[PDB]
Amino acid sequence: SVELRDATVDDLSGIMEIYNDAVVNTTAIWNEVVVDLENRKDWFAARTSRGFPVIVAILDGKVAGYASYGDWRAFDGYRHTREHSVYVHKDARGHGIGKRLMQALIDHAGGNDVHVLIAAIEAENTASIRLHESLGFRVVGRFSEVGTKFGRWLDLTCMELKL
Amino acid sequence: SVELRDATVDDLSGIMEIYNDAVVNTTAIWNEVVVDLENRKDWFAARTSRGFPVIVAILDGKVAGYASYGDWRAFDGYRHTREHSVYVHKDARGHGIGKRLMQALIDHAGGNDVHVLIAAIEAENTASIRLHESLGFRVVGRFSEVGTKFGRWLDLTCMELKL
Repeated sequence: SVELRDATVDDLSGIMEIYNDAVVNTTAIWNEVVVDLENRKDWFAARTSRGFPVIVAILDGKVAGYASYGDWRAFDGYRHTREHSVYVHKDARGHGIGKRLMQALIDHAGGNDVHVLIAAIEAENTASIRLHESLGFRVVGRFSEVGTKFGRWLDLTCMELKL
Repeated sequence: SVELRDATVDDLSGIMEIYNDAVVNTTAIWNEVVVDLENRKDWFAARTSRGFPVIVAILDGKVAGYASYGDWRAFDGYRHTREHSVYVHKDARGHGIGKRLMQALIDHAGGNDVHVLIAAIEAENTASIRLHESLGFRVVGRFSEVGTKFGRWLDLTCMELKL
């Protein structure tokens, strides 16, 4: 049984764990520096201030996933465009948590004057691309070797969903 | 004749004028925020610190255009990817200033450990698209209605140049 709800500062340690795991063992985050609670508290506050959602998926009283969206491009002209992110705990995959989280964001976006959702996915992450496509996202394009991690060049596949 | 060189604080008011003009009558900048001298000063100080170039084209003793690049995506993993912008003064068009400014940016980037240059062009700006193509940029994709200005939705065509 999984329940999604708005996150609170109390959920930050569980969100941090998921975040730091992606930083170390995935290409979902293009950064190699783990953050501390204070860093996630600032991140959480920044989202709250802008009215951006932060949703957690609760499994066994623990945070098994989280999702949020925010600026895609920092310009007033993009007011109606937001870039979303969805993360599922390494030990909670295969339960459909990912799709429920993304759907939760789509629903919030649609009611938050959001016209377009943008996804920045590591090009080789087939699971993520298929998840987005299953939700109506369309492939915009693939940027070649724009990122680097694990000592290798990474491509960025962007997708869009008009609301 | 036109000549290109590094911008100094003394070129900031001229740069400001070109920037503000773009904000007022074009889709080159997605917002309606007119900037003052202090803004350009901070902007100029931040780029100088990051080692990002600020090149101006001088014609008839005045700034006939300027160019620069900075972060594309504010993340450590994108350290070798930069987004550039080139602006030609409205009264100095048709002098090949645009191409020369972009070439200068490409040259600087090639010696600044930049692997990819990214162009974010308003979709209908065919002239800009062609200018980038003449310099080797290739289309990645086009985002639909991700921006708004002048009361209408704008599309964003992104292009890339691998160095």
